[PDB]
Amino acid sequence: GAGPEMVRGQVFDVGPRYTNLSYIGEGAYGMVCSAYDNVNKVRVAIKKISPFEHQTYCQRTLREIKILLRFRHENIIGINDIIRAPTIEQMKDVYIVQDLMETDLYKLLKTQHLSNDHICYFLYQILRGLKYIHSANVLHRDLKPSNLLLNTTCDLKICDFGLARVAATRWYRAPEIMLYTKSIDIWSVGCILAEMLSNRPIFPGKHYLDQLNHILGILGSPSQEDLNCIINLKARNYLLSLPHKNKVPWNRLFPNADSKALDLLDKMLTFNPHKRIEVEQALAHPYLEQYYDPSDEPIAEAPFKFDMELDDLPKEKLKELIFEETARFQPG
Ligand SMILES: Fc1cccc(-c2cnoc2-c2c[nH]c3ncc(-c4ccncc4)cc23)c1F
Repeated sequence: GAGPEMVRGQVFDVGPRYTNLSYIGEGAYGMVCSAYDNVNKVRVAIKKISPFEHQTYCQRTLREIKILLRFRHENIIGINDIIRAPTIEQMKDVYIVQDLMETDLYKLLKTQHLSNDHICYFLYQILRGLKYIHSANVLHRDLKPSNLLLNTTCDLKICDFGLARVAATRWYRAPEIMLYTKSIDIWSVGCILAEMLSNRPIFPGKHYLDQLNHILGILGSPSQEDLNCIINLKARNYLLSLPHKNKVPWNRLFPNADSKALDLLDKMLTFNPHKRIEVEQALAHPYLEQYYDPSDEPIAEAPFKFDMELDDLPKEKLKELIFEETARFQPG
């Protein structure tokens, strides 16, 4: 008996099945480690989640588990296993086990220059994965390079469905969020495409006002139609108080980019969410012609829906629902 496993002064109780732990990353209420699975004889990714002190954290944990266990797609991360305590009174943490990928798009863009063919293939896989998510009437709401996992052969998977809802990181947030619909994910994909083209975030604001200023600095001052929606009074009056800003052509920001990539980028980074390109039209765009294949782009059989009103349930009821949902991965 070795006792419970530990990583950087905190318990990571995944043994005896998962051993030889190595720290990967950390979040506000969760740590990610790689581990050796002695059953499948392969290294896996394990996320420790400690959400029971807050109702919102419990909601996100339950939403992610239910969505990922239901979803089955090549470009979406699956859940292989879930570890938690034998009794609800002892359950203070939840460990989700997933495939261990090589890296993420955040790390790849920090150290590698991407060829147009690699940008095209990654964009294709993101939209193919998004086509499946959106067909299930689910919004990811937090697409960004760190949520895009890559294997050695350049295959891509979308992860982190904690903020997903039935129909976030500031730099990839759609202007209407700051001013939610399926179109908010297309914006985020637009921001990721622009980042793949230059290895730099296109709208790197320090705060929400600086974010809007970064967006207007490239798209130009918004029109009357762009602003007239169910917009926040302060945000509207602020945008109206700003001096005129000229639109910066895409070929001026990305002078060495493929003209087809910039035409698609234009349609994804449209201020008005109603005029923004939808996932099926984006896949069919001439930029993705080499990879577009509607015969091999699966969709969800039916739209996703939660049986209960998760927002209204007390954290103690959500703790019970998490215990019940994770019971199928327990022995017996
Ligand atoms: F729910 C889970 C369960 C296990 C891990 C995660 C998670 C959260 N953020 O990335 C991951 C990863 C899942 N599989 C992975 N494989 C590799 C990497 C990784 C990232 C950066 N450098 C190297 C490896 C991350 C993950 C997760 F969301």
